[PDB]
Amino acid sequence: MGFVRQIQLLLWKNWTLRKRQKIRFVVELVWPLSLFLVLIWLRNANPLYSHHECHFPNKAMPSAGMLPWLQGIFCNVNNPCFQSPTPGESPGIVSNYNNSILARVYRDFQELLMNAPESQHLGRIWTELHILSQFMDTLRTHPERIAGRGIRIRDILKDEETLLLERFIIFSQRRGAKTSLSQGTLQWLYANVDFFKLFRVLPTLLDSRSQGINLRSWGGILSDMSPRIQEFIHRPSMQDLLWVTRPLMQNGGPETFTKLMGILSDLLCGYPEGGGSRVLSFNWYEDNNYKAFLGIDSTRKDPIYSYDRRTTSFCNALIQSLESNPLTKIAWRAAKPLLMGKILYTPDSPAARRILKNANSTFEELEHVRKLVKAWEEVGPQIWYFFDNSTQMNMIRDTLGVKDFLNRQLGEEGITAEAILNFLYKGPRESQADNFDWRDIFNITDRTLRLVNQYLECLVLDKFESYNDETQLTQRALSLLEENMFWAGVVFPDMYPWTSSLPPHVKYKIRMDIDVVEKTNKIKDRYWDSGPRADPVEDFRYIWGGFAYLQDMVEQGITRSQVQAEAPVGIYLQQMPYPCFVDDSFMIILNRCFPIFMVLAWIYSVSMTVKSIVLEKELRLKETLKNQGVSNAVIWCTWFLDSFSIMSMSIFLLTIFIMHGRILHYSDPFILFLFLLAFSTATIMLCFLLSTFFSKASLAAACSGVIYFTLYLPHILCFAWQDRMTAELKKAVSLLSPVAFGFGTEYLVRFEEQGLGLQWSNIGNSPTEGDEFSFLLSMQMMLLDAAVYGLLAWYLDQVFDSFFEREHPGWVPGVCVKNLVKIAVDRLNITFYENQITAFLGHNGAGKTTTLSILTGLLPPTSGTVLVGGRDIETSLDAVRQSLGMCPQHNILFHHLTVAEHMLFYAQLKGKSQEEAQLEMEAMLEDTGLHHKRNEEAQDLSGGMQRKLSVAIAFVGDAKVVILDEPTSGVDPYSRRSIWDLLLKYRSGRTIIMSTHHMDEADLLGDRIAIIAQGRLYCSGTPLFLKNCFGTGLYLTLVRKMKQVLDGDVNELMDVVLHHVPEAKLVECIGQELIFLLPNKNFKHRAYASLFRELEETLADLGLSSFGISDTPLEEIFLKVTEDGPQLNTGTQLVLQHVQALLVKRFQHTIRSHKDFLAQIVLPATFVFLALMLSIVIPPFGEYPALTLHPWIYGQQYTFFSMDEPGSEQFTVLADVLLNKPGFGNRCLKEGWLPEYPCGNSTPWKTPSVSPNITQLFQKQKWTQVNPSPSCRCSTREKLTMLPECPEGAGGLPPPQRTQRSTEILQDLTDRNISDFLVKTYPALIRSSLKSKFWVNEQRYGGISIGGKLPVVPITGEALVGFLSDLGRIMNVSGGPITREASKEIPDFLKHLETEDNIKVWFNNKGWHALVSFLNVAHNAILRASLPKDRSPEEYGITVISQPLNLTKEQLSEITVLTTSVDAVVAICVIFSMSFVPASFVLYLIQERVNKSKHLQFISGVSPTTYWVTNFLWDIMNYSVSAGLVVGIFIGFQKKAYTSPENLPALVALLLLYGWAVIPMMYPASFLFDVPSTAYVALSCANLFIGINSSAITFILELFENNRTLLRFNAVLRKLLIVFPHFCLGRGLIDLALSQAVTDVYARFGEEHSANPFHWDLIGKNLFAMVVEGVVYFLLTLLVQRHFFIVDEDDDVAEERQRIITGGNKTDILRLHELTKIYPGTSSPAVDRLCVGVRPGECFGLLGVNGAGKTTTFKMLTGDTTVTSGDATVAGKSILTNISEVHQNMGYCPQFDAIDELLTGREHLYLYARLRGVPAEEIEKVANWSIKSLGLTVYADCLAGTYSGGNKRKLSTAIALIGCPPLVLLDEPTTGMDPQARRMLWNVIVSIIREGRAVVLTSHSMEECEALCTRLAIMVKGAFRCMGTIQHLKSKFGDGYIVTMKIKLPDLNPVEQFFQGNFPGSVQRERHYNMLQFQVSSSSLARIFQLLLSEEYSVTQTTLDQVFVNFAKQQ
Ligand SMILES: *[C@@H]1O[C@H](CO)[C@@H](O)[C@H](O)[C@H]1NC(C)=O
Ligand SMILES: *[C@@H]1O[C@H](CO)[C@@H](O)[C@H](O)[C@H]1NC(C)=O
Repeated sequence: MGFVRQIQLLLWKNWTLRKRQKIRFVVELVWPLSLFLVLIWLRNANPLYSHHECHFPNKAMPSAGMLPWLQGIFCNVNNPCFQSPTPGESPGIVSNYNNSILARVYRDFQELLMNAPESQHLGRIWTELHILSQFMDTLRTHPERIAGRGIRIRDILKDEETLLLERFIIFSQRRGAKTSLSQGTLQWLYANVDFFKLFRVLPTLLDSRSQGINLRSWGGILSDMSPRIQEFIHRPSMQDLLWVTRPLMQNGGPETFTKLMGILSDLLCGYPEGGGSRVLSFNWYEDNNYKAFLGIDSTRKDPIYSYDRRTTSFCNALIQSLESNPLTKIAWRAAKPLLMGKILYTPDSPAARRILKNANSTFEELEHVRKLVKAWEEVGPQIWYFFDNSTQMNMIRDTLGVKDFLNRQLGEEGITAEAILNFLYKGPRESQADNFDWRDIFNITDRTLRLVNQYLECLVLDKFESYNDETQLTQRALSLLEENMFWAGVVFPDMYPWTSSLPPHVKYKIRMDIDVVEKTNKIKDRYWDSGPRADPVEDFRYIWGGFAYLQDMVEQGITRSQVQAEAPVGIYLQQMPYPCFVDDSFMIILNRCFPIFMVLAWIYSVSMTVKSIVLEKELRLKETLKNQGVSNAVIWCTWFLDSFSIMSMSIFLLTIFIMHGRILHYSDPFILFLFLLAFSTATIMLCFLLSTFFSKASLAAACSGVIYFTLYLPHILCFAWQDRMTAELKKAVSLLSPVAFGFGTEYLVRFEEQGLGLQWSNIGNSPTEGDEFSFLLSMQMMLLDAAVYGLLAWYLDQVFDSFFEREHPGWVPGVCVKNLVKIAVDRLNITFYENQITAFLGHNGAGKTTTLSILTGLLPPTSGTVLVGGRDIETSLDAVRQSLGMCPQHNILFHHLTVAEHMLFYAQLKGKSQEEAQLEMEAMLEDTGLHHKRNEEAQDLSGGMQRKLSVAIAFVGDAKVVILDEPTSGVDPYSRRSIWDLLLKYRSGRTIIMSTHHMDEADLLGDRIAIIAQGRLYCSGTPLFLKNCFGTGLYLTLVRKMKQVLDGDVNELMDVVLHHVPEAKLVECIGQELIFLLPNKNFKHRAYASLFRELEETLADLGLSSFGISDTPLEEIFLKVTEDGPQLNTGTQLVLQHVQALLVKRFQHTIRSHKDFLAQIVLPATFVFLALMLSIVIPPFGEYPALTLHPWIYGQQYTFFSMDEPGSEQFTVLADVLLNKPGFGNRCLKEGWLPEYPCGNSTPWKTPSVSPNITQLFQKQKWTQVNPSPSCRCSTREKLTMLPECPEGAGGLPPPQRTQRSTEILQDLTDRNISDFLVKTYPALIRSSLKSKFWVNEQRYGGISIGGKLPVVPITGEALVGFLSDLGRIMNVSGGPITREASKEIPDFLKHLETEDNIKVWFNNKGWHALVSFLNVAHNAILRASLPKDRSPEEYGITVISQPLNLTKEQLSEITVLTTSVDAVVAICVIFSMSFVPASFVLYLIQERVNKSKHLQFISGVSPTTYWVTNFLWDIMNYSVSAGLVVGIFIGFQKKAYTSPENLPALVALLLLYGWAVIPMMYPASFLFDVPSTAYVALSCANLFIGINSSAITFILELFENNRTLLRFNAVLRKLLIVFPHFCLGRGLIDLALSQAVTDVYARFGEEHSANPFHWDLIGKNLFAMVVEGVVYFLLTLLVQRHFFIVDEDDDVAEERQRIITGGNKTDILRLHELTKIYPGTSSPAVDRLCVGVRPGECFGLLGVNGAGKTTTFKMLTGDTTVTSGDATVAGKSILTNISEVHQNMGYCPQFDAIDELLTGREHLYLYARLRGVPAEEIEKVANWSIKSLGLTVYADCLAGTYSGGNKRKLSTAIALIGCPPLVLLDEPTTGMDPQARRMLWNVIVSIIREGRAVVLTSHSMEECEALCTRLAIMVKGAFRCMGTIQHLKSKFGDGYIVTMKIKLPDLNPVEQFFQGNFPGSVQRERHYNMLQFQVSSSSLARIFQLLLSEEYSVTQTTLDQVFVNFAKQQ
């Protein structure tokens, strides 16, 4: 035998079959690639974002002064990222602003001019210049000497002597004023007293009032200070200042608002490397925008514009020109509520007033500036006056500057001084001379300072308004907020309007709207992003929204109201640094789309494999191969390798595209191949399992892809609960292989993120930190699911005188049976011989099927043995199957396999090599007469030659024994002979056994016969022996002609046979016939011989046409051995009878069917229920929670601290109330604070332990201060990692730790670099905190750093007004009323600009509320660090709450969109669920359109209108029940908008009209589908493609308020899609929810809205469109159905001329003139002209040559198809105009069975009785009679459809015979009836004809058509070739008189010679041993010339089927 040869063979056939398909083959290799191209377009549409490190500057809170606060607002607007650590994140520094040119200028100034060891002596000059021009230069009132007065006084006095003088005066002074040394002394009675003082030209002795003199103590320093000043101007700092300020003054310089900001930035900020980078965000889905990516613009409407009361005419023009200008319009929107907003402080009481008094320092300090600027309006004119008309300016430097000694002093002056210009630019008034450098420096300062003055008064700086309850606050809040003038509103909940003293725990709320606050639902991003979260606009709403500034101000006030410390500390916020990173947005969609695409790419290749496996099992092609000797395992193992080699060829291309398409960049392309392979191997063994469920191929092909897809959906639910999925639930759910695929895909993507592939090294491990489910478990569980599926499918497949005769010794008995019994076969003993055909009879299986089974070898015997060549089968079960051939009743052929391939396959399977197999095939193709069309497909053969091939296969190889049962069943009489030729040819050397039931076939061929009576041989022998063993006489037939009234005179007919009358005579006389019956017995050759002889010449005299003399039928010899006009309803009553017959017909079918009760009821309810249940997992959003802000709302976490600046006081207690008992924050109060977060117990400081490798690394190696512990590898060029690699080189050693009794873990970072420790240990934290990528917590959120100081301004307060007042007094100003108050606050104004001793807090922006949670901790420790030393600071605290401000009807205009978008999906679920019932109603119509049941209804007369009307009527009422169940489920869920006393009518009407309008829509789909399953799965997809893409597009398309073409599309689709009801139901179920939302936001605040449905605005036009299209479609289905609905032979002449020219019907029933049926056109009509006529009492035959075209005659006669101008009439009317009047006078028995397989036998009769007549009380008796006539009473109540094989045919012949029609059409009314059953039908069909009712018959056999027909007509390609009776036609178109005789040691020499009398014939036909067949002539002379023989004899007439072969022979 073989085991590896069968496999080669089966592989060959399967490979050859999977080549003639060529459209499954192409799809199975192209569809996956067309599915993975989109996944490459998505790779290229989602690029990659990387960035370097980020170090961020810090932000000062108001408590850190005002100058740092405002400078930090302006400098850090964009929050820059700096790549290199900022100067403010150092241990002792906080400032962060060197390198501003305005600080370097100051440093240079203070360095070289000030602190001048050289001079430092301008103090002397100032003291002298002030002591003179304050005391002496005035002299206005004080008294003096002779030479003393205010302005001009002389000295001359005290002279008693009377008075060259001009010469003396000129010598005294040289052009000198009152404001020389010796010349007059040597020229000298005047030198006695008149020279009282020698005070000569020496310049310093005049002011000797009290004490003082100094002359050249001015120039010695005035020439000192020059070169240093010049050098200072030559420093680079002043160079840069002057350079930068060159624009910004020249001509429209500041216009670009990037030059201006650039100048200001380089001047005030100092930031390096360009400024910074501005990291971005890219999320939009944590914020629910849905219009950030969609392109819509998202702005609130700009607020109301109203002129205000008491602001200004400038502060109303600006607010408008700056707001309605669509270029700024947004910055202003954000900045306005801060600088003109307003703050509201509900609990108006003394204590809150004190808090808000102390919380007000910032605005006070900020109006101290407006006063100082208003003072210029007063001091301006005074400076003007002093510099224009003064006694000290133009009277000391313009009226002077001596000018002669002054000129001499100027001669030694500097280079560029210009005393002339120093006089022109020092008092020129009435000049208008011009530069001018004098007044263009003063009018400019006015123009630029009064402008600032009139800008600064727009700011509102009094903004605390009180109230008394929260409701009034909220009312004023929305009133202001619609104007854009609202800051927060503060609420002190636990105090009363009479409270006076503060409790030692104060809490408050900040209530702001939601656009400037973080949402209080979420506290994290749901999906982790790998980015710093440092975007200035979306990620910092607690800063530009002003929440943090107000929080700081109020906490400072609360502290200051109960501590009285008078030593402040400010707060700086610092953001923690972040490492390098890459952000890939593909890895989000890869992780979700890879498994979907992979599962969806095999969805077709799975179904087309279950299809093949089940189909070849449905054609019984598997039990054939199992009988032939093939084990089941080989079958499966070949199926596996068939399916495997196409998966394995598509995988090879998937790998290439995935790798080289850059979907995966670096991942070892061999492991991915070997990973997809396991999925394919599990999939195939799933197909093996799925096949063992189904029994019909078409159903499996549809239900299998659906199961494959459904099995994957658990991964959706396992992609949410990633948290509570342990290791075991991964090891257990992963038995479903498609989820084990996704569980490995996630590790694939997680590895690809890290910069690593899989690389054969990490697949066994996991990056998920000890989750013990590696990547290998996925592979190793798919390769286990395969084994489980295979080994479950295998088992589940398994579970499902004498009578015998003398036998010549010259015969070799090949097969011999020796008493085999089984329990059936009682003492059976027969021998089948060598070359001989044996016809093995027996009724059905009483001894035939059982015995043939053993002879074949299937089953063993019970008692006896069998020999095949002398060797029992039970002993040689295998090698005996070498000779046994066999063929079963059905065909054994493979579709798509050519004929020669069949011969080769079945030759080689028996055991042969290709050589001999090919040789034998070539011999067989020549012996079989199929050498032509040898390479044709096994289908598409004629159908008789399919049987010819199926019986030629049983002979293949060397078959010594052939068993074949009914080889010729069901082929036309011309193909039976073609088959018989084969058997008569291969008969030569092998035995053949031939079970059959055709009785003539057992005789025309067959050499022995055996009859199995009741389990035993009851006869045997040759046919002649059997005829003689029973021996009844001859059958003389006599046929009379006509001249109607033909003939019929038995008087002269019986008289002729009365002379030799034997025994029984006339046995029949049917119309124009005269059958007889006579014995043979006692030879009497002369007697008989003389009869025929004499009759021959005396024939034409009597009137007969001819005569025959047949023997005894073989069927009659086997038959006796086995076990032997009511009136009709019509009219409206008839129609009211039809409409009640059909309803009962459908009702009785639905009760008994349960596969209806599924798709009619169960599925709708379950699917809508699931939709609803997954619709309410979302609650009806309230307003917003409170969310007390404290740092434990995050999980376990690490905090830190850092005592910078130690030893100092107030910091060693601030560092202790923060670590020790009171702890961080506020959780541990002695009393309360949220008894949900408990307090525990602390542990001592404990440094962790370190690997020795590290400790060796640090002390041995030499590090630095700028380069501590080693760096981290960043993304290079092709190894882009998500986060850097970071070796065992973190910040350094682990620092001390602890566990605060809060349960946090703080670590002490004192004396260490923090921005090195934090950037390098972050990845090692979030690698252990990742592993899910949802709701990660990061374990580190903040820490404090106590210390930092910025150097404050050095000059004190009063020391500045002391100087300013003196400067004023020296120049006559004296200020006024405003100035004397602007100088009041100047000593307190300078202590509030900076703080000098202040802390900083570090925050991690990846947790949303973590800024204001640690700001509170800081402000909470500052309180406890300063309260008096006997109050136990464990009790004090402050807590902040948030609570946003109620939404405003436009905020909700988007929560509505986000809320109704789930109801827009429940609507699609409802449509998809309800579109199952109408698709179930259509499968029934398809089932009746095929199998011709509908046509059968129509023939009886059901007038298609009433058929369709009754179907629609039943379908509506059947659908109403499911609709009512859906209404019940909505009422149960009690939802609003659908089940409310005004939404029930809308919902119910909307549900009912849907079915009403959609049922008639899908009726036309019943005319173009012929397989129910394909129709179901092609309607369930249209009712989805039209359900989604019509209900959703309008919804999505309404959210575009612009483009003016999107609305153009929307408003016209909403009118163009109203043609079909899926739209009319989607736009109804969505609108009934939108209206509810809109009428439910109103009821939130007062507004009333009571809109109703049924109003044509929402659901009126829908309910109209449904009613109209529920009728137009129905009329369409009433029309799509209305479109559907020479010479001749010498015996055809009589029928030609009977009714054409004579006209002779006058009583006939089927006048049927020349009818012709021409197709559109091929050559000629299939039916040509034909004339026939049927009399009342005879059965027409109408045989017809097969294929020539006969069925078309019945099609025309039954109205099935259309005639081409014929003429056919029935008894009273015609066939062309009154067809409904001729379809009640005829039955019709279809060739194929047309019965509903769910009712029963009896109610088919009930139905068809009702469909025609039979009033109500007679149906009972009519149906009773019909059941017993045909013999059905045993089975008459057992669901036709279980009826075996002939009860169906009996039923069809019963219902065709109901009532009493005068015409009956029978089409092959006996097909699978055993030979006893046929008689019980033929008797009936003769009983009718005896009554005068005609019958037209048709059959493939020539037996029945000979048994009960009275005339025939053979049809050939034309019309006719004969008419007349049987006997009349045998002779007129045949020959015959076969003669047989046994030669009584026999020899056959003398017989041939003695046939000397009979030469014209004698073809001899046979001779085995002594039997002699012969065809003599037809003169019946043999009967007289046989009485001198030489034993037995016989002379029969040729059979009727010999005539048919003769007619069909020529064609
Ligand atoms: C501005 O200053 C100039 C001095 O250059 C003076 O003449 C003039 O009156 C001032 N006012 C105006 C409006 O120019
Ligand atoms: C801290 O409290 C007590 C101290 O008496 C200690 O025994 C206990 O184990 C610690 N933890 C808790 C939760 O009490």
